[PDB]
Amino acid sequence: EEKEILWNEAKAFIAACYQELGKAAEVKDRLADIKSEIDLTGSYVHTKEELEHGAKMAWRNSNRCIGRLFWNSLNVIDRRDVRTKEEVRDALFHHIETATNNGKIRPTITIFPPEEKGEKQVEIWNHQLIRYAGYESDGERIGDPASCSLTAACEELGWRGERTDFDLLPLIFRMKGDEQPVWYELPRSLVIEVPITHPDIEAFSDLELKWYGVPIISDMKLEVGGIHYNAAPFNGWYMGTEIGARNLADEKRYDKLKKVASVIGIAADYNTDLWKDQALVELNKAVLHSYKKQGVSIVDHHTAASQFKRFEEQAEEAGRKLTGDWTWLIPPISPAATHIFHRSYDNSIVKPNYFYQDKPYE
Amino acid sequence: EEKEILWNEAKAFIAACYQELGKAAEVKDRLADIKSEIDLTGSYVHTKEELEHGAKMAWRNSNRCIGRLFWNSLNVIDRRDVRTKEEVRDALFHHIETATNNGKIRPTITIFPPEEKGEKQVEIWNHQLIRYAGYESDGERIGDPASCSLTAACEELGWRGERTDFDLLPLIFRMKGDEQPVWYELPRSLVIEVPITHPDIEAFSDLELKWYGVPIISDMKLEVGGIHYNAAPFNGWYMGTEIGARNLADEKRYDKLKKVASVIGIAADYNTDLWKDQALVELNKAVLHSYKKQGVSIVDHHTAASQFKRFEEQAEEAGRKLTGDWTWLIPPISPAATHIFHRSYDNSIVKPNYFYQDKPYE
Ligand code: HEM
Ligand code: HEM
Ligand SMILES: Nc1ccc2ccc(CCNCc3cccc(F)c3)cc2n1
Ligand SMILES: Nc1ccc2ccc(CCNCc3cccc(F)c3)cc2n1
Ligand SMILES: C[C@H](O)[C@H](O)[C@H]1CNc2nc(N)[nH]c(=O)c2N1
Ligand SMILES: C[C@H](O)[C@H](O)[C@H]1CNc2nc(N)[nH]c(=O)c2N1
Ligand SMILES: [Cl-]
Ligand SMILES: [Cl-]
Repeated sequence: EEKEILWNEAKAFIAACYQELGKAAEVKDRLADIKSEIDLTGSYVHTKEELEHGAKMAWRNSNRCIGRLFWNSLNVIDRRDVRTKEEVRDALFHHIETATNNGKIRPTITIFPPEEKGEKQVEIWNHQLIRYAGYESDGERIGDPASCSLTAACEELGWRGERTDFDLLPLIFRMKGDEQPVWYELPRSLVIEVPITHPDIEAFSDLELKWYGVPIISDMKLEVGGIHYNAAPFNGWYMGTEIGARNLADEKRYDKLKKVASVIGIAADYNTDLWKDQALVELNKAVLHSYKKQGVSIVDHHTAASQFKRFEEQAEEAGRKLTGDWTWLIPPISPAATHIFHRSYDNSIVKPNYFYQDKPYE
Repeated sequence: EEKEILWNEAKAFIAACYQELGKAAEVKDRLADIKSEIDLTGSYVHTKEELEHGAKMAWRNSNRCIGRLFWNSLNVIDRRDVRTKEEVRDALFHHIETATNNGKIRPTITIFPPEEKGEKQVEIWNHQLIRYAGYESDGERIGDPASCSLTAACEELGWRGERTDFDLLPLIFRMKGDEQPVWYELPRSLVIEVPITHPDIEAFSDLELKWYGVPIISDMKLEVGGIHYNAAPFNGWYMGTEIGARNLADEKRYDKLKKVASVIGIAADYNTDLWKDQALVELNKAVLHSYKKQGVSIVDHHTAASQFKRFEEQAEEAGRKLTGDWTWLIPPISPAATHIFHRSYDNSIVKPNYFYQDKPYE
């Protein structure tokens, strides 16, 4: 059944891909080559053009993503040539550097060799290339709780964190044939971080909050025409609410709202005072202000929604069906102030696309 | 097919209703009476006990309602005896009075005679018993845009609004046999209104905002055991966000956010300043403060979500499946600060329940 799934997915992808690229006349012959390659080898190899456009289509089909307007400008790096862990490490180092671009973030994806028989060539353990460690023991909570299990796994492998609230996790990945992953400490010269200050409230720096500049998600599987790219880290730039309304605000994350309320000088005693809401707004204002001040790309949820509206309009004009996940598209701050809140979206899964996969730790 | 639908729905309701009331031994005999009544008359008549508990179950099954913890304390008024429009008018007047309760709102439902052959005995045109008129002509927008079509229909019937932003619509309903509805101006002594002031910002009263005290929804159909109560107005108390985040804030409603920003002294020029978010918070703080100050019941979205959590816990303990609409349960202000945002709900329709029905105007 494996092979038929591959062949059926391949036909659908190549057709649609070549239609979009104005290469419709080449479909018939290309499908022939693929069909032979599948019978003879068990799989097929994408051209540079198919891979690039495939990763772009996958972004375009990501139902939960509000930033999809810019799907066609994705920078695709083909690293299907890597064979050694040093090559993987250097490819990951390069991705961080070129995506960061001194603060003017370039949306980028680096694509490593795909699974063969469901056998991974490269297996990346990090959720994001840059992420903070988390610790929990005897009631003592330090760092990012969302990283607790990966942190513990890294410390099994010889690594040790300084146990600040902002320890950078090392890169950690496993090569085909090795039983254990290797880990590499991040060169700090590659990592841009932003200290959180407030435009009007000087005391906000007493919180000593900061966040990293570029979210580089590295544990999702890119699927293109039946081929499973389990290792393909990608990045955009942040929407402010991701940091201010969730990462720093969630009770199961950094849980900073009570401390925010204190430094902005409001009581945190009564629900009817809406102190959490007010604290959320000021923290989110601080996040946008700080990134802007440092010259690191970021977008606010209002602008992002306006861009997404243009994505919707572009889709209808191009004659493509629009898919989306309403529950993820609405921002966690003032959702009813965006157009997204006031319409519905079809949540059907279209491929190419990015998917969750099981964690090798846990 | 009509009759079988009635009989099948009746069996399910009476069984569940009598189980909950500890009257399980009475089901068999009651179903017999009903079955005969249906064959002979084409319908059946609920006991006072069935009607009361039926309306409570219907509230309990309302997927979109965050206030369901208090389902069992609903005050049920049986007005299946009414036959004249004066009786309907006086029943509606009484509902407003007893529900308002001098500000200490009592959740109440008044139940009028049900449809017979799908033929309505009483047909209420108002969306809510107390609601503001809306006008639109030659670019001139006045009042509540959501009331524009009903307002125009009322003005066809001899009524005329003063064209303030807060004209009270008259009660308007039609009796079986009449071709046109009648309308009755609301006695102002029955209507509690709350002027919107801010706890810290004196200039907020320059906006001259106000809202009515009690939301009494009067255009939904109550369905209980196959019986269609198309006329059954009900009320709770407001959650603040309904007024501050939607009614006064939506661009297609009162659209007050730019004026709010001005009186609270912030610029409304840049998305990155998050001025809409800040204006939303202050407006919502003002709404809660004002209602509290006037001694009119209201709940904030944080308290309401905490109550809903207890509803969830109560359901599991009672062995009842929980249903809900995530998209409606999350508040439009700081939704991620509530537990609701972080779990999922089954949106299956369970009866008894309240349903939309077609507008007789439009
Ligand atoms: C260019 C800037 C971008 C912005 C502002 C943006 C914005 C967002 C946001 C806010 C989320 C929700 C994340 C969460 O709540 O955890 C999201 C989800 C997502 N975005 Fe984007 N995005 C961008 C670029 C990209 C790129 C380049 C890709 C991949 C090529 C991508 C694919 C996705 C995917 C797959 C998800 C869902 C992740 C999940 O289900 O956990 N986005 N995006
Ligand atoms: C006791 C105070 C109550 C509170 C605070 C409350 C809260 C809410 C809120 C905030 C909504 C969303 C409304 C919207 O966004 O338009 C809602 C919807 C609803 N509530 Fe409640 N509610 C209460 C009592 C009741 C009662 C007494 C009933 C009926 C017996 C009821 C039935 C419903 C229904 C049917 C909806 C959905 C309306 C629709 O789909 O348009 N609620 N509730
Ligand atoms: N700005 C962007 C762009 C692309 C993105 C793609 C994926 C995600 C998901 C981030 N994962 C959040 C998360 C993952 C695991 C645990 C946890 F608490 C939180 C965010 C993006 N954010
Ligand atoms: N506090 C409560 C309690 C019960 C409720 C039941 C229904 C509704 C729905 C209110 N209808 C909103 C609406 C209806 C029609 C047009 C429009 F713009 C807005 C609100 C409740 N609010
Ligand atoms: C299209 C979407 O379903 C619509 O805007 C809904 C979203 N969630 C909501 N939730 C509540 N409580 N009230 C509403 O009017 C809406 N509107
Ligand atoms: C249970 C629920 O689906 C979950 O909390 C979702 C809701 N919507 C979301 N939306 C975004 N953008 N990010 C999230 O992490 C979530 N969490
Ligand atoms: Cl993140
Ligand atoms: Cl309302």
